[PDB]
Parts: sequence; C-alpha cells; structure tokens
Amino acid sequence: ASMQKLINSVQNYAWGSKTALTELYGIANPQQQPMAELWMGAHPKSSSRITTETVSLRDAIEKNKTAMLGEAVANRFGELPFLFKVLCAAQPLSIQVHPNKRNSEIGFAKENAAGIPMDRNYKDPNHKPELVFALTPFLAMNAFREFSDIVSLLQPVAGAHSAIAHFLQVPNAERLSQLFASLLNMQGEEKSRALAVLKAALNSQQGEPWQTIRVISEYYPDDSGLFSPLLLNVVKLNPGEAMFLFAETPHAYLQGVALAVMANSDNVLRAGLTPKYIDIPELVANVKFEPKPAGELLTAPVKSGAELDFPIPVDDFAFSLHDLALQETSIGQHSAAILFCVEGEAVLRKDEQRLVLKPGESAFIGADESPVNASGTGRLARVYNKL
Repeated sequence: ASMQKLINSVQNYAWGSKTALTELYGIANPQQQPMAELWMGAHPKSSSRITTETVSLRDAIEKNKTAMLGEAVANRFGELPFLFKVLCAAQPLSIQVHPNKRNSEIGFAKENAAGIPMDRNYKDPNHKPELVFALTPFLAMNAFREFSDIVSLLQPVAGAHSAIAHFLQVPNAERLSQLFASLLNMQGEEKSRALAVLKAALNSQQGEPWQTIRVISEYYPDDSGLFSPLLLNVVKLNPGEAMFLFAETPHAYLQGVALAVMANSDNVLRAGLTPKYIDIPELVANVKFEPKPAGELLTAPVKSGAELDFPIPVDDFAFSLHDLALQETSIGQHSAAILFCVEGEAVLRKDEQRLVLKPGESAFIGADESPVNASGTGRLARVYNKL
C-alpha cells in the first residue's frame, strides 16, 4: 500500500492526562491510565507500526532507506531524523536545556570515556532542536526574560537569596549565570529561606508569572525551579501557535496539549522541577544567558495556498499545516512524511487508494509515494524534511 496508516504507541508516564487523548480523539482508556505522549515515528524503544501483518515502521525504513526516506535524508541522517508526538501535560514537566550539536558530541564522548552506560545526560551525540504547536491552550517557559523584566520580578523576593541581591546590583549575563546556578545549588536553610520568601510573596503579588509559580508549587513545593518563572519567559500559547526551542536555552512544558516535533535525541540537561541530581557546571557551560524578548518567542508561519509553513532553522525536520476543502490539494515532499489529522476529517488519495483520517489519526508517506491528494474539512499537520 502507498499510504500507510500508523499504529502508534502511547507512553503512560505518570504526568500524562487521563482524559485529553480520549476527549480530543476518542482514544479508549477504560482503566483511566495517564496518557502522556502519543508517538508518531520510528523510535527503537517504541516504533510506530504499519499494516502490510503489522511491521515496525523502523524495520520497514531500514529495509528500504532510500525509497522510504528519500536520498537526501538517507545520505544525511541514515534514518528518519525526527520524532513526532502529541504531548498531554496534566502536570508540569522538568526544566530542560539541549546543548548544540558540537557540545552534544563532546558530551557523548566524555560520558563514553567515563563509562556511564544508561543510568546519563548524553545518550547520543545529537542536538535536540524542537518545535511545539499548541492544540489546546499551552503553558510553557521558554528562554531568559529581558534583564529589566527579571529585575522587576526579583525585587519583591530580593531577601530570598544574596545571589538575587547580587544580580540586582548589576543585572547582566555573568550575574544572571551566577544567580541561575546559585538557585539550583541551594541547600538546607539557604534553600528553605529562599523558598519561604517566595511562597510568602505569592500572597502579596498578583497575576503572572506569580500565578504560574503557584501552579507549579502544587507538584514541586521543595524545588528551586519555583524561581525560574521570574527568570524565564512564561508563555501561554493559543491553539494554532508555535514556538521553536533553541539549543542552550532553558524551557519547560507546564500545562496543556500540543504537537511536538524534535530531532532524534534522548539527551537532556535538567535545570529544575525534577527530583534528579543536576550537573550544574555542565548545565551552565551549555546555557546561553542572553535574554529573548517576548516578541521573538513565537514562530511566525508563512501561508501559501492551503499550506501554512512554520519555518524551522535546522534541517532535521519541517512542519506545516494544510487546510482541507472539498476540492483536493496535492501534498508533496522529497522526504518521508507523517500526516496527522488535527481536526475535521482528512481523505487522502494516491492513484486508486483512499485513506480516511479522523482527528488524532496519522499516516506515513514514503518519499517514493509523494504526492498525495488531500480533501475533507479541518486541518492536517505534516512533518517532513525540506532538503
């Protein structure tokens, strides 16, 4: 078959919503398990499957790389270079940073030399560029706030810690770095003091990011990450909006449902909202302490015919949305593609074959099977490579 409907995995991580996937797409969950992530791709741990008998998408690609991926992706990556997910965050997730490519390679080589098997921040030598696209209103943190914004936010908790006072004396990148590390490094009475002052300020301060801090404290009451919304931009993505997560930039998924597309990596440098040990010097060596203005946080899409492209500044993946109507639209690429029904209903056509996609269902299109003709109502999301 030319268009392959995907059989996808649902990760039942503790933080997932028990209802979102059911409410959105009619996905069954008779025992009310948390359903955190719906995986669309060829990940070795849990590959999407296709019906021929079902076979692993990963194994199918590996048997015919050039035909499935196209020559460009095949020669550059040697595999499907992205993973595509529905993320259903009922609880706040950890604050994360991903090193750039060069440092991810060095980190990988360092840990190989040390002999850490998989207990381990650099499981591979890849970067992890990522894009998030809101399906429901989506609360996140992304990047450092403007210095004067940080200054405005920290003065009501200046007595929490001397590193805060130190930054407020001279609000620059060096002291932002020290404050960042000092906050993550807090211990005992230093930490309880700082956390006591923050909690009290929640009663005298109103609105954002204070409300977000309160939200997070329900799940992470003893975490120094509670200060991060005073350092990092808090963004509330409306459904249809998107944001790219740059290398060396702290970010966190706090609440809601989104599409996430990322290059293939399991590397992560945690920067709070987690019970796990954190290599602070490593984290700091891989963070760029440059403020990002709110005006530059969202990805500005480009609309052309029925196609809404979200420009991505890396080659690892591309992402677009497609308006469906009664009249058909050809959707074509020089790579493999995964098509996902966001809303409405998609009828795909390749020569003789029809494939219907209801919301939340997805299909894999091999490079050699592009293009397809799409019609129906609502919107289809596509992940692919532009190369």
